[PDB]
Amino acid sequence: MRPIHPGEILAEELGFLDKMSANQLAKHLAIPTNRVTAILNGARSITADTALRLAKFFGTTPEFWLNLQDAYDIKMALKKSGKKIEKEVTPY
Amino acid sequence: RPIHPGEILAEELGFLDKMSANQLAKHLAIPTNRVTAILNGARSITADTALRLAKFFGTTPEFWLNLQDAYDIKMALKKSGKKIEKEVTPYD
Amino acid sequence: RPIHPGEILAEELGFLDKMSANQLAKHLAIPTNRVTAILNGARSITADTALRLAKFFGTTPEFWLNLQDAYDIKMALKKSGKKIEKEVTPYD
Amino acid sequence: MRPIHPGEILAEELGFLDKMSANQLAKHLAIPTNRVTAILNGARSITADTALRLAKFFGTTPEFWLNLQDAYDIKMALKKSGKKIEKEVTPY
Repeated sequence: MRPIHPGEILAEELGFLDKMSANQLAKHLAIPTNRVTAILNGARSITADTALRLAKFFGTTPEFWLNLQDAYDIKMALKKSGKKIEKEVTPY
Repeated sequence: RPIHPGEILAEELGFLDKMSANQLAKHLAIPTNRVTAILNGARSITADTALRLAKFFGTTPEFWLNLQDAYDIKMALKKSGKKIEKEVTPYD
Repeated sequence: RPIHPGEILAEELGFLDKMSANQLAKHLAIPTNRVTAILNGARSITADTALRLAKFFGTTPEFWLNLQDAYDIKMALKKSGKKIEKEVTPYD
Repeated sequence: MRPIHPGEILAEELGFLDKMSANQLAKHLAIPTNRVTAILNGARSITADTALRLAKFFGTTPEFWLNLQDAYDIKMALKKSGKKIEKEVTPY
């Protein structure tokens, strides 16, 4: 399957919560609206700090959010270098 | 206890006829400086690195990224844990 | 720094929807008491356990036994390191 | 390949070193002759303490000797429970 940026999933969640805006979330998380918008647009990653804030707000684990980022990063890395890694890296 | 993934990598390397960072860097096809930085816990493991470690050590890429996440979370908690607990309003 | 393999196992478990020792014990088909002891660093990982972890986590069994060995070596050095250095004559 | 008990390899090494006896090695390592004999006969395992002593005497790493034990343990575990583990353990 295609890479799913965490911002995609975050957007879906916001929508379910009475169509919560980027500004609303930013205030709830106490972070710049720019940071939320960037994540929603897939222009920035979820850091550990953001994961902790999201976890506290949504009542999830921070691991959940970082694993979403990992999944996306892995798929992006596979698209960019997957084949080259198969040819380069010695299977021990 | 915050364990950097580089610490685990170092332990595993010790069982491969005491493999050096330079030798591992060759197997993974990445700069020696990147491997050394990771071993010293001065640099994080990216998805690209995780994929190469997975191929080399016969693991999943998630196994390594998970260790990085766990470390990142503990460092973030140490730095901003109390701040986040105070600033963030649980949606509930 | 002596890292018990149970510490690494615990970190990895945190990313599987916060899996409990009992749940993992079911997946590995071993007693919960054995998993708990390992997590608490009160019991060593045997080859049998290493094989089940390898299957479950998608790693090699050596990956886990290596971590156990590294821990065992450091504990042995702490306990008898100076004694061994004094008592043992290098063949050379 | 069949399981190779470390004692088998130890025996071969002793033979090369002017047909060194169990007693001779035991004195060199400062351990009971019984312990050496038991290892040679495949009746006892190489512990971390023994690995450290062997490493100092033969000029190897302790990891080398423990990895020999691991290899043997894994193959023995596969013979005893390999099939059952394949049927029991959930591949995650």
